[PDB]
Amino acid sequence: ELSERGEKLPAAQRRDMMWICRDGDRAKNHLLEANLRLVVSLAKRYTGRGMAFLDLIQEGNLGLIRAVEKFDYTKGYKFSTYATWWIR
DNA sequence: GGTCAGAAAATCGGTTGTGGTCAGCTGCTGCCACCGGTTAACCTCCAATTCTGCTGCCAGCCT
Repeated sequence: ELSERGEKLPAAQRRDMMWICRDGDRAKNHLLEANLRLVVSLAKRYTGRGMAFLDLIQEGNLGLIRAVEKFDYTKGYKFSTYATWWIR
């Protein structure tokens, strides 16, 4: 929203701004790769009726991505209790 | 002890007249079918035989 209409060159400030932008996505990817086992453990109980196993796991992956989008830390709860709703 | 206007038939066709009649939407109004988002104690790794060709493998003369 700033570079849409305004141009500035602080070199160190722009470098650390891009550093924040990169490492936020690094953090998000690390969180998803941490909770993949939760996704698999939830999806292992729906097998045998209708769909395959890995389709269920990838749908749980989409639900986990949405839960990471919707997560809030100010209420102060364990992440798995919030993410189980979106995965299911 | 014969010719000419009128009357009386269907006949082909235009008027017409209204009497419904059916649909063609047209709101419209309620409703109902369908799609999307959301839920905050915790609990984080699966259910037989026959034949031909190919590749992987190990000793072993040769340099």
